[PDB]
Amino acid sequence: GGPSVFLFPPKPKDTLMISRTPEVTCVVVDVSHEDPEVKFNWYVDGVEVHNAKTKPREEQYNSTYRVVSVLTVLHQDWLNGKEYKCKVSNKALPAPIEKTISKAKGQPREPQVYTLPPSRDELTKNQVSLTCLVKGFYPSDIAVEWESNGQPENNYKTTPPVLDSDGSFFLYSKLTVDKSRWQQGNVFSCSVMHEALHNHYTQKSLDKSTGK
Amino acid sequence: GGPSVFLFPPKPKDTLMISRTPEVTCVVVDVSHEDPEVKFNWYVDGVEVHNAKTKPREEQYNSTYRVVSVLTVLHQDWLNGKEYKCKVSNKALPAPIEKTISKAKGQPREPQVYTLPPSRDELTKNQVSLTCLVKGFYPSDIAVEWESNGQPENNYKTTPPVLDSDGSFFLYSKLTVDKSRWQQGNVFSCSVMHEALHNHYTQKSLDKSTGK
Amino acid sequence: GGPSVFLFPPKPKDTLMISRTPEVTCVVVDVSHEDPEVKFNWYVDGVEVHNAKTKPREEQYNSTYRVVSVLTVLHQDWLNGKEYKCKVSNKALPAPIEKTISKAKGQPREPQVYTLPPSRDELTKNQVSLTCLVKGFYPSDIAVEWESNGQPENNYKTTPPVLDSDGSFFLYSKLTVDKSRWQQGNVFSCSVMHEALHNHYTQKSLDKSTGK
Repeated sequence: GGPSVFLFPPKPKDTLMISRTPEVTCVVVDVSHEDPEVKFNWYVDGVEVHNAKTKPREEQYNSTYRVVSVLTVLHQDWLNGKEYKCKVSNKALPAPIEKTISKAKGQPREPQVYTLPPSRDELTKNQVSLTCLVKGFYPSDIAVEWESNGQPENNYKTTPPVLDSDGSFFLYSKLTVDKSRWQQGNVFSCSVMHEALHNHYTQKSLDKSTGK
Repeated sequence: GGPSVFLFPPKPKDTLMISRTPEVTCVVVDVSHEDPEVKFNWYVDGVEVHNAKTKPREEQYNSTYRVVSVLTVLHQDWLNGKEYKCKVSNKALPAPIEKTISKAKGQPREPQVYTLPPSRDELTKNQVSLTCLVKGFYPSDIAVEWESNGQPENNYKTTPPVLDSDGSFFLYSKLTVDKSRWQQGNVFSCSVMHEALHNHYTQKSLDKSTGK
Repeated sequence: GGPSVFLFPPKPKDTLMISRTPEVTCVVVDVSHEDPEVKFNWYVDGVEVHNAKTKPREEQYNSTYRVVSVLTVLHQDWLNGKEYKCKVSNKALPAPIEKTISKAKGQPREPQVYTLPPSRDELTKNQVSLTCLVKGFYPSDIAVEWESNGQPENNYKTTPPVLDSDGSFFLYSKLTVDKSRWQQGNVFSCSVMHEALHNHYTQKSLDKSTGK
């Protein structure tokens, strides 16, 4: 009944790491009640692809459906930039809607990662802010995390990728740790994951000796 | 006639990296010439599917044919220790044989990675050697590499994993660089890939000011 | 059925240290239990030596015997590159099996021994690891041992000799000692025994002595 499709690219984390599988999603919006199940066929460069299960007729509080179709997309295909259309092949609908999705085209650029210690004014406050400047990467598909002593840190917020003057992107990651951990020799490292990096991974540490 | 059978596990780098596809190898020597094709049907728990990447046979300089069968092993599937579609069952051989292969079982341990600067006795030499001690990992499947800035450094040799006194393993990676690069302040990082590490990856840097 | 013969080379310490005895040992396995006839013709440079030590054979689970023959030779004979053929004559195998045992020929390279202190990240743990890098020796037959005050520090593991890029071999020795012993001011030395060294022996000390 004249639906709307929302595209969803895979997470760069899931794309660039092996422990989490990547998925590509085409969320349908406001489909008719006479067709509660929407048949979804994944057209990988026009080639029909099997499996790729879908969420079975999930319904909002309003009289509408939020049918979600996912596909276990391999990492190498998304790295090489395979276009996925998600053609709607429902039984009784109007003309099909094609919405291709793929990796961001263009020459990949290796990000330059810089760890910035907190300002001296931040040492007045209880919690200091640790800054990871990731700049120079052209594809915005990046994953920036933090870790200390080999274990992940979850008290971080990362800005969205901001387009630079060079045509590349930059962002910042702010890890908020309390002053007690920072004033002792605790090593905090931001680990970014980008397709243009060597081994799709790099790490920059920050352990209060940066700038000494 | 049943030939001799040899099994090769997938490389630890390819298992924990996006850009490399893991593959099991079942190179079999002295295969009979009169029956070239070998059956390659072996599920994890029997025979259920037909997914196998058939490869052409390799011929030795005399009359000892060899068959090579490799298949693309999923990264998540190998980390749990499953069997794959690689068996040896010749048409001439009446009794097929099943050579099992799986990832080593046991509790994984996270390796502790230490970068050691060259000894002061090595500063007289033209080339200094940087050592990456990786110790405390129970699965010996690990890939240790070196890099400077962002580009990899290929002038490294890595020892095989050595069983420690506590049941875990350790090894070393010796990166041989020129003494001029060491005194110039270049930063070299050894990057190891183990399944028990966070993000299956860690990176320890090394420069002339490490530890004074 | 068919007898399989494995030659055992002398231990690298026992052939380079006087307190021990070289063990040119021949172990023939999978010989028939119904054949109590063996020969001990040790063709040392084409000359049979009567100093071979015959022992009662070892019985396996199946009907087979494991005859072990140990021949003791002087240290200077093995280091001069002599052949130690052992003629194994028995009624099970009509062809006598000769095992060519000799020192690995080639120009000997003197190993360069470097002691590396524990990394500053290692000092957090209660047990630090002390490293002896032995590199640049061509004959892989080497012996590395640790000591502190003239007494053997037996809590060490040594990697196998890894072939270097220039044709020589290298390895590492890791001595695990308590953090209290390291920071007290104790001196530890790795003792390396190689045939290309002066007096077939060298050692490098390692103590808590920060440079400059």
